[PDB]
Amino acid sequence: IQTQQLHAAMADTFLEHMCRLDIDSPPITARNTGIICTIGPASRSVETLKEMIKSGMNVARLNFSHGTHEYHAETIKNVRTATESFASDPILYRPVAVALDTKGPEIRTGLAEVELKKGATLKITLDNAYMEKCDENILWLDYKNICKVVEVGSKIYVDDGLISLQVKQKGADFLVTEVENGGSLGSKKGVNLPGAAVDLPAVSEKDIQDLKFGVEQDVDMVFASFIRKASDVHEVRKVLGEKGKNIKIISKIENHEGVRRFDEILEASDGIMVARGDLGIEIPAEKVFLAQKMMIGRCNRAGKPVICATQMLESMIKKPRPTRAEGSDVANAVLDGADCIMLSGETAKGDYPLEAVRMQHLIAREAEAAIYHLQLFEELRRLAPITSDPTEATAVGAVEASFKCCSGAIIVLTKSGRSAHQVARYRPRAPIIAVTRNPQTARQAHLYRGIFPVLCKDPVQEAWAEDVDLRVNFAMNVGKARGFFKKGDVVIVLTGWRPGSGFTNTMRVVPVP
Amino acid sequence: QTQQLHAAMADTFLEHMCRLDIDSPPITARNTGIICTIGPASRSVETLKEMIKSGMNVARLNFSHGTHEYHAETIKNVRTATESFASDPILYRPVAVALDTKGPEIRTGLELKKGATLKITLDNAYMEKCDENILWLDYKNICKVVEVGSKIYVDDGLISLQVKQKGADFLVTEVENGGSLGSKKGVNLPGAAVDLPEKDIQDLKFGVEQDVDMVFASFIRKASDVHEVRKVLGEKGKNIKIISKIENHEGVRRFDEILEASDGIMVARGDLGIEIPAEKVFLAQKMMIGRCNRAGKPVICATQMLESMIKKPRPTRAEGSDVANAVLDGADCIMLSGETAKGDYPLEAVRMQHLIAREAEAAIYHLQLFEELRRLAPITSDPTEATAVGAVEASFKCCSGAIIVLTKSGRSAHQVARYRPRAPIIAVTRNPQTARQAHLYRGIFPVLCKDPVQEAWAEDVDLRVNFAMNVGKARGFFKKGDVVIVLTGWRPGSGFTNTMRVVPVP
Amino acid sequence: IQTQQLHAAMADTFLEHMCRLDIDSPPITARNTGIICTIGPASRSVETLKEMIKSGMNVARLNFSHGTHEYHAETIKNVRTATESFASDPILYRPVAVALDTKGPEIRTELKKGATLKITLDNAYMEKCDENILWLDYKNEVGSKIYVDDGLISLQVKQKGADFLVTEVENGGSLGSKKGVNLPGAAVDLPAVSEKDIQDLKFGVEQDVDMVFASFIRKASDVHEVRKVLGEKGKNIKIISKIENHEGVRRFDEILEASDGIMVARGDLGIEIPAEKVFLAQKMMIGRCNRAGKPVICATQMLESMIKKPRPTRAEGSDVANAVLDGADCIMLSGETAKGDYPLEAVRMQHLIAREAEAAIYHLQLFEELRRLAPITSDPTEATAVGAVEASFKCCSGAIIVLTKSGRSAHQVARYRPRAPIIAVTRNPQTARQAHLYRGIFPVLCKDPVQEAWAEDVDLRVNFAMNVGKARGFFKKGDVVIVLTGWRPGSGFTNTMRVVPVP
Amino acid sequence: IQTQQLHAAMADTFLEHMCRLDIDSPPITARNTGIICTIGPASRSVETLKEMIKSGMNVARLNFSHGTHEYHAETIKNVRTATESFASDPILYRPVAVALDTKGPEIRTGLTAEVELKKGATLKITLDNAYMEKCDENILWLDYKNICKVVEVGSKIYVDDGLISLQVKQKGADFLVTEVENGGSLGSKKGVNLPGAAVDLPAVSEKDIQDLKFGVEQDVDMVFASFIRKASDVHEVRKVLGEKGKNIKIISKIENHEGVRRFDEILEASDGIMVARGDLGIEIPAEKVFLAQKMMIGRCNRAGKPVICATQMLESMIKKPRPTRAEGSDVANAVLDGADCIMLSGETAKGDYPLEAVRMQHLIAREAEAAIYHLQLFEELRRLAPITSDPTEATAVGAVEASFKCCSGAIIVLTKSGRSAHQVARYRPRAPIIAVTRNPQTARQAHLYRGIFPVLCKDPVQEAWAEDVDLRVNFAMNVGKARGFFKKGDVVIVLTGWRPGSGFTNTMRVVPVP
Repeated sequence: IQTQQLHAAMADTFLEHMCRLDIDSPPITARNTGIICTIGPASRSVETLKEMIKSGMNVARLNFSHGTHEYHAETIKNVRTATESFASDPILYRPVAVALDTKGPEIRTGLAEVELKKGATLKITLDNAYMEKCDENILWLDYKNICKVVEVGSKIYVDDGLISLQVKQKGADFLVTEVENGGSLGSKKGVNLPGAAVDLPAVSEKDIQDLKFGVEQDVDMVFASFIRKASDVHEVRKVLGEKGKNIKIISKIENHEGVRRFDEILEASDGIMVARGDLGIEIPAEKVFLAQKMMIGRCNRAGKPVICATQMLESMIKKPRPTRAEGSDVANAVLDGADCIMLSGETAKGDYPLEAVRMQHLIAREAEAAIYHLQLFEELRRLAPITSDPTEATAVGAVEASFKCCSGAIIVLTKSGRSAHQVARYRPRAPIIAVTRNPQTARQAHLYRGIFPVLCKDPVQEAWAEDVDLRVNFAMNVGKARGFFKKGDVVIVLTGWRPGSGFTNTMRVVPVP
Repeated sequence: QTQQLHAAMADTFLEHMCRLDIDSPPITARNTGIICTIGPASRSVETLKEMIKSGMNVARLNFSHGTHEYHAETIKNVRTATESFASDPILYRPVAVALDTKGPEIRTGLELKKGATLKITLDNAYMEKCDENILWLDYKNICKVVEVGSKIYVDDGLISLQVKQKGADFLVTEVENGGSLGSKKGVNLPGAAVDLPEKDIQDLKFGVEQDVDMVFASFIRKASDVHEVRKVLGEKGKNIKIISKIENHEGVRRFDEILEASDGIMVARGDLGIEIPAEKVFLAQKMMIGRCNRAGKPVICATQMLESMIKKPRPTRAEGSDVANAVLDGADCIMLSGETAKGDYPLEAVRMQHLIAREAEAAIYHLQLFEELRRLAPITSDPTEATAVGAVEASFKCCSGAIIVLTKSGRSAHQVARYRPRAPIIAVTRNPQTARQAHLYRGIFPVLCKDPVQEAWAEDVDLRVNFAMNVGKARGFFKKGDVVIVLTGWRPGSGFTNTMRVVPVP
Repeated sequence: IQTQQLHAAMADTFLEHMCRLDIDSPPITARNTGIICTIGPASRSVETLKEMIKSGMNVARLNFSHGTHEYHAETIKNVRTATESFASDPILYRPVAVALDTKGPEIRTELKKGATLKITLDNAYMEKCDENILWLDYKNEVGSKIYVDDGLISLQVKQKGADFLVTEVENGGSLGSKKGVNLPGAAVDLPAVSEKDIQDLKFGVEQDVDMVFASFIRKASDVHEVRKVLGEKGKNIKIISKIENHEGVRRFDEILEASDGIMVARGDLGIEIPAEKVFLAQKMMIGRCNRAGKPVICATQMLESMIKKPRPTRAEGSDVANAVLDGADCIMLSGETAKGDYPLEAVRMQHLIAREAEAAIYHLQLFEELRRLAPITSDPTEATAVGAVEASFKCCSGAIIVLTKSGRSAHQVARYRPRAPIIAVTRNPQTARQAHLYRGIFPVLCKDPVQEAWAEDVDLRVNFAMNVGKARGFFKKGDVVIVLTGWRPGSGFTNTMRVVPVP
Repeated sequence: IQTQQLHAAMADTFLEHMCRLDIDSPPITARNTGIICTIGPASRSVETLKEMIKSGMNVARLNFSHGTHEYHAETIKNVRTATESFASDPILYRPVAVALDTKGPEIRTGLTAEVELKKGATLKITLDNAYMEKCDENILWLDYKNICKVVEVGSKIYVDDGLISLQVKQKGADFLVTEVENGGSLGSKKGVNLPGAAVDLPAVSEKDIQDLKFGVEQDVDMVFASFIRKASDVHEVRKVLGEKGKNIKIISKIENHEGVRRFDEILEASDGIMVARGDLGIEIPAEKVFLAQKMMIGRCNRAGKPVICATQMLESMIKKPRPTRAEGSDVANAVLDGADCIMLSGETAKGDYPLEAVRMQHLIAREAEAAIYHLQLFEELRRLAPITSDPTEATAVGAVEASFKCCSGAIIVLTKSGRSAHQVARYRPRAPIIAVTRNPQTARQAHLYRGIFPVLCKDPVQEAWAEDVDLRVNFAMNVGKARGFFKKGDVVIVLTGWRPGSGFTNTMRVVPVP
């Protein structure tokens, strides 16, 4: 009788590992995969926000594809008010990050009781007087090259690609179309074209204002939409500038060009997010799993943070319990190597936002136990490149020792998070407690898998040896109070020699006070 | 750059994943069986006719919404639609018939609130008088099997009631999750070993007269249920294949004997989801697929794969993921209970399953799977077992278009299917039940040669190998210059499949 | 699981496989490694040779470094007369092949440390060689070194120059005339095939030599010269290149593609390269040869003590086993058979060590490694063979029975290194002799008249293979064996795999 | 990247690793495989011994098979003298161990010089002392009185170290009648091997008790026990050594089929194992001796205990100045097999070329340690390892992993009893383990384990342990610089503790050599 799927863990074959997965092997307390929850009408309440942190929300995503600067700021203040509430106890405190999502290049319909019928004609008018008053046969789109670059025999998608069309005319400002799949047209719904790469700006003027607002707001990360090359990301960084240099950029991949130029995009970006709801419209849907598994895998081999994002638990927008396809996907995502798992409408405009976060908390914890670490660690090391970096050797050594003694933690003193980040790329079962005094680092650290960031508001003792131990004691107390580990249990502590970032070379396997 | 062959040769699984291309086009053949559930949405032959082109290989019939005389019109429709293509034996596609029992079930009497207290009684009159004041059940042994602190679930698990007080025929329970209360709702008791073990005998005995290929058993908890179900099928139903559905904690606990007794296992996720903590369902599915895979016994993943396709023409991305992951996990067949029983968009759903599955089959890391499968496979003196493992080894060496197998009971083809070959397994038989039952096994492409028995066995055998060669070329599995594997016998009859021949396609 | 190290085979790690090796897990009666025994004064005896074949000899190597054609021809007459001695029953008849080892570009000639050494290129002293009188075949840098008599006696040559260089001996050794002198410093640029070698190779063709052992091969250019000189009358003669220098190790990839097989000629290689690095050069060449599927021979000092000693040293036993473990197709006996006092005992030891080692191979890793490295192929024959080898493991085959005309089909099974004996049935006598070069292939000569019906002729050779396996002790009735065949007679058509019960 | 067989290391297959081996990839200066050299007339001199230590001797074996207690004491004195001639610089001093190889029990046939055994002849190896001085083809004689008790009908008997074989076809009481199986020339005082046997004779003979007790009185560091067949024999060797010899290490020699099939119990009861091949090849089939060595070296590598390869490795070198090709192969494959220590016997004791041969053991072993496939070996040791709560065991595996990641020039460990270093050695790194001790016995005993380079800090203690830890780590850095092991700007793994005593050993530091 045992825990953490340990019988499977020591299975010599992956097939045997699955045969030994036990629904009667209760999981460890700590959850490694990060939960990102989009905030909006359902969750913007500090009452909901306080309870979302309680239910395991680690990051708050703001979608500028919708809304205004005033709306989001009210939410960002509201999220920050909720987080400071649990700060009376620093040990029980959880830092919560704020992320910004760009509208990006989008084609949107004009301003609902019109249903498009199969066998009907629709003309995509480009007279801009239908922007507020759009008829069924007269449709205005916020794009100028649809008719120009989409010719007869093409197809168009509106409202999450739920209303399909077929093109029978090409020209200037007009498009005669058939409705292949019909339905109730909605106001200002997204237009998607599978057969073209939009010519619209990857970073528009609204995007420049939206990114600028975040630098004024102290956002820890940003989610760049419709990124098709590294050129797109660099434009985003220059807009963030010197005051946002430390703001992490996560590029959202939702297009064929990005999937092709993905390797260039990853080296450029600070992380990747698989935007499935958009990526599925552009490429055939039955090919999307390959893209998620391809990107999560490449991101893991480069130690760059990857997020799984859309329609994970969608039924929960209207339902209190999730479908089995949904439950399987959230776990398969953690099983695939996703650092963070996200919720969109489920949390933003949902009947059950808290219920969704809790499900993502449970299914994730169970999957982390199910991972074949022995194979995974073998491959990440086998595919690791030999370096003379001290921190890199110490980090791989700490994870190997965590596996050997079955540690209840890996404790890292990190000022920029980079030390703890390298331990995470090696994918330990041991929970990583990054002890930091840089608060933004504590929030941005949530992007990586396994890192439970802890903020030491305790002052500098003026003796590095005393100050370092003071911090190590803070981590020991947190893992005990949260029940991650117990006194007398072994832990790994990573530290350096000189004060300052980049001096990490010290590995300590120690029992807990 | 086809069939994810880049990922296929990767030395590590992580590298293999990195090499997954949205632009690596798959092969024409789909190996994972698609089991449709048939009902009010598609009893019609016109719709059933389109499905066979769409990809459906098995038409399931649900007893839970049926009478013993209700489904016969669908059975004729499936058969007549299937028999339409019989003119070309090469293009003909066999279709199996599956009977799913109503099984041990519980149902409410014929509006609800949250955070409340509700009592449940056995005033049998509440059967025609369902009430907000109290709910009623067809289960009389709830008091015997229920425990205080147990949770009672209603409306497919949306509603939860924790037990507080009992009584003589009543239990006082607290509502944690409220909702809309209707009538005859199924009740899943996750803290119970159901007392119900005659009506069920009738259902299985009637199954034999309908010439059904397989039986899916609802609510199996031990081998004794499986050991009993076969007897109900009888000598008349000696070949009817049983898939023992697991939708309870006990079935998961003693799974091996249930599998050993049965000819297949079904992962019944929707009921299993209520019966077990739902976060732990995938742990159960992956355990079942792996063990069923290791025992060479067919497995099916079933509930909620593309649920949104019932009311929408578009599958959710997570729905797309679950279908693909099941095939990657190793599931032989996939199911659409809701999308086809009362569903508004069935024709596309088949193709979506047909398309996701076809994409995932190439994404499978065959190198690790075959080596682990072979190493775990025991040492055998069975001549067929060696001939099978080799044809799979040969197929990997030549990236085969297909493996052509001559079988009478299907056992020869099923053995190659155990070794999970990428190549389609074209299985040639003159027994139609054999071809219908072969859909249970992943990869086998069942073909029925209706050609007359040639007096010369050697000529007769070549005719089936040529018929199958002909079927693949027409279907698009192989072409001139492709390489195929051919499995035959040395003598007529079953149990002599000792011949593998590697034939350059001309 | 108590036999053939079957408990070690089921190991998931090489280390546990080593931990599971048992001195009580006995082997099959089949030996998979070719035994090449150099013929000469102690082996030419017909009675001695007829005992060597029974003991386990498969190939007879003639050294043309020494000897006259007349002597060698009497040895081939004797070897052949001694091979057909077992021909009374074709079922028990073991084909024996004859090899020609070329003299090659060689430089040949009471000493004390620092003693006088004044070299003479005066050919009048070809008859006369003394303590300071000598001659070297070569007629073509300061601070370099020279080695003589197998590099056992060494010289430091500070004084080198226009013609002869006089330098102090770096050691001392017992000496005999006509001895090896080697120069690690320079690429030879010397004829791999001399005029003598051309005369010897032609004698081989007239003598029907199955394999030729090419000497001092440094480049593919050298391998082609031997091939073309053998000619169309000798196109089907196998050419094995012997690597005894650094250029060959450097240019091995180029030589291997040209050569049908390779010999790791260790003795000259140890003088040429630092000797401690010789094992690396062997595990290198044997491994690439297995990856290429071409025959490899480990050749020198494997049981050197047995020239004077009835039993081998522990290191000698380990080297033979380690060669077979490394993946070597053939093991070589040199003086142990040619001028030894125990020719028969050595062959008996080599057969025994080889048998135990083949049982001690970790096939699970080797087969998986061979396939993964091996390319995907259109050839149905290669596809049939990988299937037949996996089939042999699952069914623990008594043997793999393959009908071949040229050996190609049987060679194709051997590259995958199966545990079961390969019984290759051919009506071609040279192919049967040349099939020894490949691991696992037990050549058998069908002496039965070609049947008018092909189906019968196929099943005659298939039945003959069954009869040989039962008599040799390889398999018994009740055993299941793998049989490879083709859809038609002739070369290039092997695509049939039948798992039939032994009759 | 073109050195230390680094290309062949990167292969994802063992066959690729073999295919990628390069004779143009020079090895590291470091040799991790211990060299055990038998000391006899050829090397017993202090001058020869200093030359042996320079050439690579790490351990000196004294054979109680022959020689007087006084003779061996003089060689132990000379060995100690030669070793201490290098105490002039502590950095350049190499610690040298003293090994005692027991004679154990031996059975001999002794008496006109030679005779020949016709196949199937009548031979009586009887216990009558009437034929004690007159051995013949018809009658031979054996010393051990109860051989007749320890052998029974059908028992095989071997003579002259394996040359002649016999079967006890007729039973005899205080008598034995055998039929010759294989023939040859018979001499006198020849040794007898009992292949399938029921031996009851003590592995520790009364003389052996004398030699072991003499050794405890001599400050020997290891004992190579002979003819061990069971753990009782290992336990008896321990009981003789006592609490004064508790620190003395027992290396149980396996030279019988009973040792091979009872190896697991002997290894558990032992500090180490030596594969005594020559004696074993006589008893069991010679062709099966490799199966013995590979199983024992691995089960030993699995156990974290020291294993030794011993007989006829460079035998030709006793007479000739260069080894045979087979002989170089045997030494190499023993390091590739995973052996901690390689040995020289007659080659270093009575042979003409003692220093030629000790140099060849160093050169071949260095080439092989580079030719090891560490990615596979570490992964197997990690998979087969038993999960522990011991932080030192974890730190050792973590340091070995980090050493692989940084391609360090050394793993530095401070240890009093030696275990801390022994554990990094168990995980088999490519990097040299420079082990720092202040205990002279620990430094000497450490040579038994692959990778451990013992350094004896003679430098005095400092008031703070932290400063004393800093000094001992600074000592290793200096030895590595002098030896050529590393250079400033190279990365080295340093292993220490948090407080005193060396049991905890939990602090791994990755530091550049300064």
